[PDB]
Amino acid sequence: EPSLDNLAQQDVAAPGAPEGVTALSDAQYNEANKIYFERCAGCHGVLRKGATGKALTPDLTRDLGFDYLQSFITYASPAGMPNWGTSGELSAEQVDLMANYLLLDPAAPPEFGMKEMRESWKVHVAPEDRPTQQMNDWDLENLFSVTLRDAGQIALIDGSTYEIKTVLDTGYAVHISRLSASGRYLFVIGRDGKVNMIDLWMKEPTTVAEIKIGSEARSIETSKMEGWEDKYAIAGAYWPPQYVIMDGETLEPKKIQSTRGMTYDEQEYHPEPRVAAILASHYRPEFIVNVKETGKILLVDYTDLNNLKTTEISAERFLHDGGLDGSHRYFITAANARNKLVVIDTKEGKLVAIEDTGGQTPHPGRGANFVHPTFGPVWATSHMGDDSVALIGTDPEGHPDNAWKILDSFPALGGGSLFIKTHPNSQYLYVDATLNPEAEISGSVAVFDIKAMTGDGSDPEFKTLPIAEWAGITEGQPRVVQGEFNKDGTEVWFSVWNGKDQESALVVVDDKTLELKHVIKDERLVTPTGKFNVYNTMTDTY
Amino acid sequence: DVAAPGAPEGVTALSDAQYNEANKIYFERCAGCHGVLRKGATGKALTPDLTRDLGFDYLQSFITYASPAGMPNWGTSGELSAEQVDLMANYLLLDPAAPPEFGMKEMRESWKVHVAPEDRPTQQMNDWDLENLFSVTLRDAGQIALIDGSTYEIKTVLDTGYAVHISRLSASGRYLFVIGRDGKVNMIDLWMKEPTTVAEIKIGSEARSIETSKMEGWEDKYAIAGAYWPPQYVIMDGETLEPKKIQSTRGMTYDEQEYHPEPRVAAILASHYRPEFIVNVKETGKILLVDYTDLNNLKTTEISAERFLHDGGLDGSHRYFITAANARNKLVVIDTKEGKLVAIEDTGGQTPHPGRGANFVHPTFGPVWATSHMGDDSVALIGTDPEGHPDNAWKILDSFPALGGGSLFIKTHPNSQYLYVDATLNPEAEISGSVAVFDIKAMTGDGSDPEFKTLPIAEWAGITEGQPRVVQGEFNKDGTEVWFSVWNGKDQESALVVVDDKTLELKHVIKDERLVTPTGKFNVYNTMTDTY
Ligand code: DHE
Ligand code: DHE
Ligand code: HEM
Ligand code: HEM
Repeated sequence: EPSLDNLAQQDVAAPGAPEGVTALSDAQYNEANKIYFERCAGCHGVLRKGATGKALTPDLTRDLGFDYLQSFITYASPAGMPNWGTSGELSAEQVDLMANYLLLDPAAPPEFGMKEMRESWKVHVAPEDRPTQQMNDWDLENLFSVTLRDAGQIALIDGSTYEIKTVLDTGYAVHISRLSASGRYLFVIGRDGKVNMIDLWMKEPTTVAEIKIGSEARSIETSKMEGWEDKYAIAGAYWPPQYVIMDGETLEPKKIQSTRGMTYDEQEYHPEPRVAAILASHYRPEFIVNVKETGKILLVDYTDLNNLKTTEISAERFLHDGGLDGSHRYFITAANARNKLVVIDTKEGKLVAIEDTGGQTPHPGRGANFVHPTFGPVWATSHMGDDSVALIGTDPEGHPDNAWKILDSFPALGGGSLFIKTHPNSQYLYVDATLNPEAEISGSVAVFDIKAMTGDGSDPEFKTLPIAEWAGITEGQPRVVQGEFNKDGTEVWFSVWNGKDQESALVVVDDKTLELKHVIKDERLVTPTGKFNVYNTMTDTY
Repeated sequence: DVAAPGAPEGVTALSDAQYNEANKIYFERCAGCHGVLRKGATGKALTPDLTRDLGFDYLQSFITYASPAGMPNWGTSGELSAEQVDLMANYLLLDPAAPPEFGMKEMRESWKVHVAPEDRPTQQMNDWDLENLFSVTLRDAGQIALIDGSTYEIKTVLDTGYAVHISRLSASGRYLFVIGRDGKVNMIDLWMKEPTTVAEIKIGSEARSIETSKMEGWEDKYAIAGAYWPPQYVIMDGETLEPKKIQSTRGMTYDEQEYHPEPRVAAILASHYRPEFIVNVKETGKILLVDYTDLNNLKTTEISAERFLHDGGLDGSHRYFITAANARNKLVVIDTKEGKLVAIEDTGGQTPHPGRGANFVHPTFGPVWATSHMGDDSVALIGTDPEGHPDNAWKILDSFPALGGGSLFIKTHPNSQYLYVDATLNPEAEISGSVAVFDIKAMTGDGSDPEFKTLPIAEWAGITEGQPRVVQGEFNKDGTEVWFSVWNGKDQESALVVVDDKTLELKHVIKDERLVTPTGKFNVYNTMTDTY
């Protein structure tokens, strides 16, 4: 569940206390408010309307009373509520503050529309003043854009020499980097809703435009339909619940759409549907937008923004991440809280199937496409809740009997996995275990030989790569996360994510031998997490 | 009951009891003009940031005394006692109460199928001329009267939702749908020996519109209803009224692209070119073309138009939707075949209110669609023929006066040479009780104001008690006779007046003790075919 710390840093005036409630001073309220958005709003919602956790609105809390709230916040619950008090995570004083805060009127966060976006919109280098051709001698397609999380920066690293070409400041922790279809523009989205556009053709690449699109955001994508290269970029926010279509060269906000609506199943109004993953169709000039809480997938046609055509597909609640199959026609996405994979046909714009993975909390990232020796084309995902890896058939025409069925499920290193990865030129399938409590596991990666798979019910064995050990890092609990290949698919990189004041690293593995190749360590390499190779990102190769 | 909000510095707090008391008075009485979220609509915005600056006494006065601009005298009229006034004045200084939602669970609890489809007639069992029947709203009585179009006899009086706003017919002409302003929907089977409500459902708190599927091949398939609150539309099964799909209209205004928490659904029409419903969303200025061929993979086209969309109608060919963005004095034109905005024109008048409008062939201009105005006495014509009259297409070709301001409906029929215009809301009794009639064939469009004949409808009905207001002309199946309602108070005398279209003379006056506050009238044939 998300931490909405940028919303937390918002200062609000303390509301008055109604009948039977004690009032908090502006200082007490604000202290409690920051805690709420940083630690509770992810599960309970910004508006306290509920998401993973129950609703905590005044009408409900005032009936429960101070003592009930105080105890629950203190001791937690087995159902999922954390023991803030007994764990020592929150002081006795803060627990009381939270209990009081919950009895008061919810702080209504501000909206953020066109006026607000335009005020934050800054074009540093006008399109006219930009290069007409690449002015640096870098191999752009083999460049890696790495998130230096806590430092609010990104590093551009050379894919063949491993030289850190440049470290750029964005102002706040970014979540991901995405590339325009031409590979010229790099877009980074900050957790604070800040979008930075970087021109990779300049002698010294730098931000040529920036804009804010909300208070909390995690996703962005570029137009990838042939004929629409560099035309648009779209960003989605957690708060306010909306997505925004922007000009692909200036970041000028063109269209803002609210995601507030009815849940697909119960058809009950939901005031806070967060935008999760956003992908771009290769079959139609459309963006694919996941709306989490309502369980809807939107196919947004960008050929006409005034007479806007959209297809709202009823899927499954708690949609998060996902990716396209090998042919780029089908979108496969995880409804994580419900252990389901939803398959969408982007050519026809319809729901194809919804399958239970048999695992707990699938989290594929964009997933991994490969041709299984016996099953044919499949897409794979690992899970956060357990050690299982599941395969789903993705070839309706060639292997009709295997299409959209979970063909196999087998264990990898352990629970806490976040990313699975492969490349068309590789015969290996890499699976991490980032969130595993055991250091030996979270610092390692499991590797399966695809060519050795038989799908005869037996569990395929895997090799364990001690990534953290190879990096020479033992201080703190380094967590290895996300494999990402170079342009050729001959080398795969992993982040050895350590604390802000600890030593981190990036480990390059030779895909053909599964041996350590190179370790990147540098003082500026603070909390490296997501890494994105320009070529693989712009072409959706995974 | 809602949770009472805390009071800021200077603002007095209200007990949970007090607040809930003031909240109910507001939602029942004031919400309609000021908006359920106090954002304002047909009244000023009463949000905290504005009210607090005004102060207690300022609010307290406006509540008790009122004003000429539209605010009623709640205190002096005795509608609200002294205490209630002070309660409301303080309530307005507090944060707005979150109104109740009404989703699937709520609709299904109100859904009742009285006669299942399999238990209904397989053919017409009564001997009525269904196509010539008129469904008349008996406003304050919460009933509708079904009246014979040729004999003028009340065939039956049915109990429905309170103050039905409109009647709409399924494309086959079999099912009659009515929607009360309370969100209550009644479905009536006209094939039964004695037609009656076969299914009912409630779709919200406040509603005004309903329509049936009219694309060839989709007859009787679906019905759609729109609400003012909550801001949403619902697609229902056309035979059982089962709620199938609910869509919220909350979203960004088309122009400033700011979030609006209360965009009311106004007029809803059905496309004849694609299997879609045409939905006007007032406050955001958007027109939605909702494709009903697949409710799970829902395709919609959201057209940015102009704010304050209200009513409108299709042109003669049924391809173009012309609607009034009333508060901005504009007519928005949509091409339902291509699914896009074609034009936006100012009428030159104040507050266009066409109803579904009037289509006719102007002697010089060719095909046109007309609208009268609530704010002034003008009638404006817009060309509707891009193919045969390209130079006249989507341009206001002429504007001339009728009886006076306060007009609500303009009407004609393909077999008539006359254009009827009412003046329902005119303050002068002589005017509100009459109708202006223009001879289409005598129009030259040379800039001179066409002369009209005045029909003393109320006088013909023999009603002088109260100030009866004549409203909405509606033709019979053949377009040989036109009906008007002589709308008087609930305890006053009302009537329906039938005029012979060819001679412009009184044909018949319908009076009956059961005919209470008659307003909307809808001929079955003309409504199911969109003939206007
Ligand atoms: C919506 C969303 C996407 C899809 C983006 C897209 O389609 O463009 C995404 C992708 C991602 C991807 C994309 C990978 C890819 O290959 O596409 C990465 C690397 C990533 C690293 C992390 N994410 Fe992510 N992430 C969230 C949201 C999301 N993450 C959360 O809400 C969550 C669970 C909690 C939070 O407060 O943000 C969360 C925490 C994390 C981390 O802690 C990670 C491991 C480290 C970090 O930098 O914060 N997220
Ligand atoms: C949204 C809307 C429609 C379009 C329906 C559709 O497309 O299916 C409509 C149509 C209509 C039509 C449709 C006529 C037609 O020929 O299509 C009629 C007769 C009608 C009788 C009235 N309407 Fe109406 N009406 C409103 C709303 C609407 N009216 C209001 O908001 C308003 C201004 C205030 C209110 O309190 O409702 C209002 C007052 C009135 C009246 O006072 C009328 C004259 C009497 C009554 O019965 O309440 N409205
Ligand atoms: C942040 C410090 C935080 C607060 C505050 C909070 C409060 C809270 C209360 C008062 C309850 C009781 C509600 C009821 O009606 O019984 C409750 C319940 C649940 N919570 Fe919570 N909660 C805080 C944080 C979090 C976080 C970070 C999560 C998600 C990982 C979460 C989840 C839940 C869940 C689940 C419940 C449901 C009921 C149960 O039996 O657990 N909360 N929370
Ligand atoms: C419901 C019981 C009710 C209350 C309460 C109320 C209050 C109110 C105030 C305090 C104003 C002043 C606003 C300002 O900014 O100065 C005001 C103004 C208008 N109202 Fe109202 N109002 C209530 C009910 C109604 C109803 C039912 C209507 C619709 C007939 C209505 C309309 C208006 C209008 C119009 C105004 C605008 C200012 C003017 O001079 O009229 N109100 N109201």
